Amino acid sequence: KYERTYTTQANFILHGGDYNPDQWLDRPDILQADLELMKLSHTNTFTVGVFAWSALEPEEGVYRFEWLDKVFDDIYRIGGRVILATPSGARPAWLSQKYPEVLRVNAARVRQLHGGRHNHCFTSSVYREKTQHINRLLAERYGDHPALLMWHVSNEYGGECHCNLCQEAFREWLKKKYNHDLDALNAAWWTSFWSHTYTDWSQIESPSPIGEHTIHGLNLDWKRFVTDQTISFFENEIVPLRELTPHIPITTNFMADTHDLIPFQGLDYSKFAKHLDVISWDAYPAWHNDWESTADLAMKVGFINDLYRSLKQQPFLLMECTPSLVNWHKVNKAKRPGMHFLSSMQMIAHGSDSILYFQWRKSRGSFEKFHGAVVDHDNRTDSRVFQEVAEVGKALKKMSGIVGTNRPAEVAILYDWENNWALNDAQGFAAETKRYPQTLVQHYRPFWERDIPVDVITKEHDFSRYKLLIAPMLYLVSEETIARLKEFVANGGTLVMTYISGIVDEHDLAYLGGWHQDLREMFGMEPIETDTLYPRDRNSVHYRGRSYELKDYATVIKIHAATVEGVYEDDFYADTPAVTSNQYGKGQAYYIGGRLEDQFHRDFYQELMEKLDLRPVLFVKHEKGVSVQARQAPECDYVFIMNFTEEKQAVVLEEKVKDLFTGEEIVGEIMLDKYEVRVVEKRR
Amino acid sequence: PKYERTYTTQANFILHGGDYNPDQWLDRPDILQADLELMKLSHTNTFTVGVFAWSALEPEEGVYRFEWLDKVFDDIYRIGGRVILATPSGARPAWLSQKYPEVLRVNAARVRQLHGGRHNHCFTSSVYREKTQHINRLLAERYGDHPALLMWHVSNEYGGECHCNLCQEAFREWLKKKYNHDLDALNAAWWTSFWSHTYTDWSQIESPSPIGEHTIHGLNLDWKRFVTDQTISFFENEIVPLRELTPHIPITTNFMADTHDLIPFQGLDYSKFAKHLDVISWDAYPAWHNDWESTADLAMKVGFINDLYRSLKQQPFLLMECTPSLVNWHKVNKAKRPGMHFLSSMQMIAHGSDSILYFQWRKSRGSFEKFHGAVVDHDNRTDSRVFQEVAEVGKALKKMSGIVGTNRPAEVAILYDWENNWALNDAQGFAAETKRYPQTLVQHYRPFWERDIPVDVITKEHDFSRYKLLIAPMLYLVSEETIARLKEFVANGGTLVMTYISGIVDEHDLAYLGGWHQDLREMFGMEPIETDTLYPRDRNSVHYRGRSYELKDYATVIKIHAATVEGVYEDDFYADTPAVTSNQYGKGQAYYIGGRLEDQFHRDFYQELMEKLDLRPVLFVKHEKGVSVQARQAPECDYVFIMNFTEEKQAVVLEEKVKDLFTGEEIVGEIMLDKYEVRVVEKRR
Ligand SMILES: [Zn+2]
Ligand SMILES: [Zn+2]
Repeated sequence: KYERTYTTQANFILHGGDYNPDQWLDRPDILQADLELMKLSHTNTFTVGVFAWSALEPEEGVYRFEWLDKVFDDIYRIGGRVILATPSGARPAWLSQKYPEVLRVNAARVRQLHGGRHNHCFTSSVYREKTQHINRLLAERYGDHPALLMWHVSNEYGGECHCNLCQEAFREWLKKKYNHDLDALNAAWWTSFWSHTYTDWSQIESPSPIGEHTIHGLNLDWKRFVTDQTISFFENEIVPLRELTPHIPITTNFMADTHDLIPFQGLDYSKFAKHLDVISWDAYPAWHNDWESTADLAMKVGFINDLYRSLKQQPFLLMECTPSLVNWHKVNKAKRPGMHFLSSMQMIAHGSDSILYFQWRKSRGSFEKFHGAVVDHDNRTDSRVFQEVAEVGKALKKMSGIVGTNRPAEVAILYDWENNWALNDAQGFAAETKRYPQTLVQHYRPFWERDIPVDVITKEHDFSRYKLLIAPMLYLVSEETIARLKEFVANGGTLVMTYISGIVDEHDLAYLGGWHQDLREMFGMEPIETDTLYPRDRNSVHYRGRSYELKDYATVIKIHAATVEGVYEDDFYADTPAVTSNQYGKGQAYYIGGRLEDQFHRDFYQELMEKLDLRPVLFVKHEKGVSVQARQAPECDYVFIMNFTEEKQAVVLEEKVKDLFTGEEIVGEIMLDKYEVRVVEKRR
Repeated sequence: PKYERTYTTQANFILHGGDYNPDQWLDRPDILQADLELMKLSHTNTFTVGVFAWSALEPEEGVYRFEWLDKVFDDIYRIGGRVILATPSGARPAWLSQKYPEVLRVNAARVRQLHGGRHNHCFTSSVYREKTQHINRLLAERYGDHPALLMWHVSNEYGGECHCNLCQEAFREWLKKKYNHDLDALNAAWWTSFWSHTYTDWSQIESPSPIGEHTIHGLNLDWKRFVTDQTISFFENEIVPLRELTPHIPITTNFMADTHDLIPFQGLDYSKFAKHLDVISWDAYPAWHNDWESTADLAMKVGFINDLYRSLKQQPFLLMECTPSLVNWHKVNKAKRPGMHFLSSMQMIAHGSDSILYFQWRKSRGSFEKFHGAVVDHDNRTDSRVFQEVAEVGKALKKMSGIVGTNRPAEVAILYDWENNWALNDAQGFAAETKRYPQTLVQHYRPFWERDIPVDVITKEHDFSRYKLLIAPMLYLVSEETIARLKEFVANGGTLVMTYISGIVDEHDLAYLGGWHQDLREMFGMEPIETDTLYPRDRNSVHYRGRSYELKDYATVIKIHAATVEGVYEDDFYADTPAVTSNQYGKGQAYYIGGRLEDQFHRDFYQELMEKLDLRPVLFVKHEKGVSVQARQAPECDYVFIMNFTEEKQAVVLEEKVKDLFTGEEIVGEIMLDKYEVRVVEKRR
């Protein structure tokens, strides 16, 4: 099909980002300069009002919208658009002072004072009332303004409250979940252990470092409630948005948890996604760090992109990146010349219809005054950051055909938030080596190196759309999910699972009496022991004429109908099966019993690539470090050839294509400089 | 004026002794008797009494026990000694905490503390201000005219903060004064529009907190300033009766360094506190013989702090505390090796101290510091190596009374700023672990120490014009006013050196807008446009005077105007662009060093400045690295200390002849120094 699917009314790639004139109302000269600089930076879309509550309502019921009126008209006049934010991300001081109930109580049951941001009690009726009301005012005043493009609801939702109100909300939530049956809750959580059985709903409290933290069922269900109540707060926020502005798409900005760029762990975005119109996220890779290559980092970014793109199977919106550096890393090193362009192109390549920044103009003071922005304190255009921002903008202006385009994949990696939660909470294995999302990226690596399109999906997605489904460490899995995987393989799908998959149900309750019969039958084997190793421990697995290094985990395997593809070579399970395959119905299922070195995954997945005919959208010959990614329109392929190394790289096109920017025809060998990106069109 | 002596106390001798706590031994007249005899044998003469003696002075409220202290004053006087009398506010009795809980601190997390420890009173409480002032008054009434009384030791190691509602209100009143009750001004200064933090009533503003607001830099900064001010106010309150009843008695309080790298104490702005004291005094606990640096590097750090604290009031300072052996609270409590105590004491005198004072005289039998070093061990022996080396120091000091009150003018200044330290440390940016501001200053001190060139480490509260060479590294925060002073300084012939991450931010931690401040741009004939922050494994290099020098941590991209390019970067995207610049401005010169460069760079750079400006030691002595030569100057003569801070024999060469202050022997030419040996030498002017 390849039919374009737009997420906003914009038929151009958005460029710009967080704009905060509310910090400059006393500086009209700066405000005027902004418009001209926006034109010079080729930016067109600005996210306004994320923390402007005290600017909009300096005193309770006393409103000041005129500065905002003016910002709307001015941005419209230069041909810009506004992404309007609701301001719930930071309550005014007056509000905390008059309504203390909006201040959080943390898990150690300490009531917080006013300060910071993103930290309201998510249950408080007052904060729900106020936020919905100011949202209603905003939607009334600006809803049909021609500059408006999208709603940016709150900012970076996350965190928890453990106040009395929240305790009660949690009790009600549990009553709904377990159908008011305390026996069912007790059974699910296995509270007979350490005499924790609850005999009244009133007894149940959120987990705490000074209370109860030894009940996994309580811990998991608490995380679930935190997600549901967050989403509830959001719905309450958007009621006036849906009533008065049904024509305006709604998003909220997702995060990656620091360093490894893993999915945000504080909220189940797979559940949140269903409540949004378009997915948006905030990406802050620590480019040029000294513990990994540029390629590894880019590969991680690519993975997160494939995840947030896949949530709604439609273009996503990069809501935030820094055009230079951040303020809050251990080392706030700036992007090198070329790296900003490269990173931006990579966002487009994995499905983004925007390049948006935090921030437009560096705050003169306070916590993020040294966070990167388009415009430095010097107010110069004569700046490498500003110039490279302008170059990205000029490029995007030529890429409007890519807007709304999709990019189907034959390969999916299954990720599961609740599984991540339950696995991290589990007392077992080795705390420091569980590393679930990182492991997923290790299975992503061979496909990234081969430029094979991947979806990172959740159990909410249709499995059958794929030739290959990879589910590492699916430790927590429900019988429903199991049944769907069973169906997937039986109908012809290829399924790969690993060590520490299928241990536990959705209650974190161990599956009893051996492996679940469906898994045992699909895989033609079953795990009987997980061997957890110390850091210096090693094993190896011999596979296709090669011995591959094993660290961290091994699985003793009992064979039923399965073929043994590889074996362990040391320890008490030396020469026992380590890697298996099994024909099940029209499909196949592979078990990888140990954590093996990169080359193992290269060689193992190469076989499935050949067997299942997994190809890149457009083949490009290149060394490691060069990423080729594509987006597909009905009449053409758009292909990004990206040099994520600090060397020149020779690449080869086997087919003629057109440079998207210059029009130039191109085929054969070409040279990319360090961080160079070529964007090409190939006619279909 | 001409090198004239300036005496800080009535003593014409170098104080030797330290904290004396007979209040812990009142049931042991044998120990108190032995104390006096051993005081004679150790040649100690000055003792700090009463530092934690409140509970001994007022065992219950309104019930006093001064007789034991009377006998202490008389007894110490009898054997020819003096008393530094301390006020006891350093630790309140348990009855006081119990009856008046308002004196207990509320920490940053808003937890009320229980009674215990020390140094930890609420600095706002009217009750504690009144009780401490009153007992101070009883003390001055009773001992003020006693001949043994030498100096007041007000409280002990001031430090810490309180966040109780009393303190919140006092902070609010402080802020109203500072900003002229103008909430717009406060909100503008702190940039509170960011994250919707704008305050619409003074009652909303509270101190920063781990469970509240810790993301507003201006609030954090102003809170530290208020902590300093409120501490000083408490001090003034303490000393009211001391001024009334004993105006002729000098007042001090003991300062600290902050652990490991011996950096200036970070808890209080001493450049502000110094103005309130008659004399500066401080407590030195270097971790001698540690396994991570040479004895020479540590000694250099110590000398840096000495230069700082001497320079605060540009007069001799008083070493109030050091250990004659080991301490109790270090991760590794290693004792001084034989000779090291003598050496370190001499170093203290050489950089300006008119005292060698210990903590403590006699080891505590129990509690937290029962294993802290002291002159007298638990065995009460004079046979002790510690006792003997203390005695040797005493014997040496008795021959050194001519050094008392001598000063030591320097032609080189290093500018340090407490508020800059605060603001740079709190800032979100650069790299947390590599900012290392005070350490960096020590890096710039290093070549001058290695050349025995006298250095003042000054604050913006000082006359810049008195120096040839002013070194102000990483002056991230700086006011318009200080900038103007710098400008004048260079214009009238001053030579100024600044570095990366200097002049970024004003006194509100508000970023200077629109490029570098005009005055600085003009002065240096260049401007910084980008600060490159590097990862630990990252490296660069600067080519300068024909050599490559290694760069780590920070680089600065530089735009040239009138300035001469002296050195350039050699790698990364700013390769072959300027890293080191010089610029003539009016009668003076301004140098900018763009990157953080290895030791040898500073050696060569500053060597050139030393030749250029004719920077010399007071007396040249030829020696290898790790021998420190430092001097004090009298009208009639120079007193020169030649100190071997290495663990080996050391050949040293005097070109002019001098007289050994201990033996009278005239010496000249080569001299061998054994390990840790000091030579104290006199040269007639
Ligand atoms: Zn709550
Ligand atoms: Zn207080």
